[PDB]
Amino acid sequence: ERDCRVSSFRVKENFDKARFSGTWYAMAKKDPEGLFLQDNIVAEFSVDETGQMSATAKGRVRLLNNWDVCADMVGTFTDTEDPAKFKMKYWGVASFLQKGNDDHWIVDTDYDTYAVQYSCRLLNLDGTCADSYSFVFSRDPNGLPPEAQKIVRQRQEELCLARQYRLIVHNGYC
Ligand SMILES: CCCCCCCCCCCCCCCC(=O)O
Ligand SMILES: [Cl-]
Repeated sequence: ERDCRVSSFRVKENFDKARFSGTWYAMAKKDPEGLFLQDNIVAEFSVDETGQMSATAKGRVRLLNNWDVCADMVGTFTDTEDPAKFKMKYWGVASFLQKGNDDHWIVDTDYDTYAVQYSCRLLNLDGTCADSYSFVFSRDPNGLPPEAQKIVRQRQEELCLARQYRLIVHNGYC
């Protein structure tokens, strides 16, 4: 019944870059193929005088054969016609860390409590996503309040992802 076409997904109306700035803690993540960020994931968003948004991120990533490593990542966002949909160019401070360019959608936020992020890296031929990821962020590293949690689960469902998230732990690893 429900529409899982990416073109159908609602995003944050009149998204406000300035209100979104600051520290966000990742509480949950839906992983893409070849996942990168594992846990202890903390993002820092900024915006400059030109209205350009950027971010940094810290997190554990496990390179294969079980090598752990606290990644330090950088992101810069190019605006689109939709104030909540961006193109994110990202890279690591270390050259060998993953780089690329993903869609970056702010699906919902209230700025001071919760945020839901979404990226489809590759579409199916029917408009659904073939390879997606999503972060749920909290301003409080101890988690969301119940009201926010309930809103977020709804958004997760609307993205057709609700069954596919895992919790992100924060234990000072970085
Ligand atoms: C959306 C994450 C926070 C955005 C902050 C950008 C900092 C670099 C972003 C790195 C993108 C790589 C994370 C997607 C890959 C993954 O986690 O599986
Ligand atoms: Cl579920």
